[PDB]
Amino acid sequence: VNSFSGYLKLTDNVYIKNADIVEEAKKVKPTVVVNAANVYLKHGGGVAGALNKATNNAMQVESDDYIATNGPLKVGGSCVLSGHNLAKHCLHVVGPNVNKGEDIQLLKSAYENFNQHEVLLAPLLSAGIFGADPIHSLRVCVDTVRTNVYLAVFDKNLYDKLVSSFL
Ligand SMILES: O=C(O)COc1ccccc1
Repeated sequence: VNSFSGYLKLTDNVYIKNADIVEEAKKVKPTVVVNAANVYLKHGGGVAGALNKATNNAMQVESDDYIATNGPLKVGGSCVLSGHNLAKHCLHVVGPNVNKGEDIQLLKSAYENFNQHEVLLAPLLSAGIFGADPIHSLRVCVDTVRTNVYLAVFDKNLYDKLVSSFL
């Protein structure tokens, strides 16, 4: 049993809800919240800007020190950092940004990072401001992630479309 409430069950392991991932993290304090990161961990907007704002910029301060030490992530890669006031840990995952020309085949690699964690609160990777088709992102999630994932969809309209179109 876990703390997640009000999710629709899509599969054995994938669950979905219309929710503000920031508000959901604050309420649940999950072991892992996923950030929709970029390779530079520059948390300007979308999920990353909202998560970082909720940490009062502590996420960006930690991220800048991580990049200064390690250099940028790979598209499709991840790193584990603090979850600050939102979660135990933040898994920063870089999905391909279609609005930068990145290969959408990298979306499967991105979601494979989730399998290193038994339970996660996450957004749909490469969805929203990253420019991918969210219906596609949900299909790759379902077909890739084997661990238990709780998906927070920001757009209420999009949530209903994702549910109503799900195979
Ligand atoms: O709903 C999400 O989580 C990402 O996709 C969006 C679609 C429309 C507007 C904002 C986000």
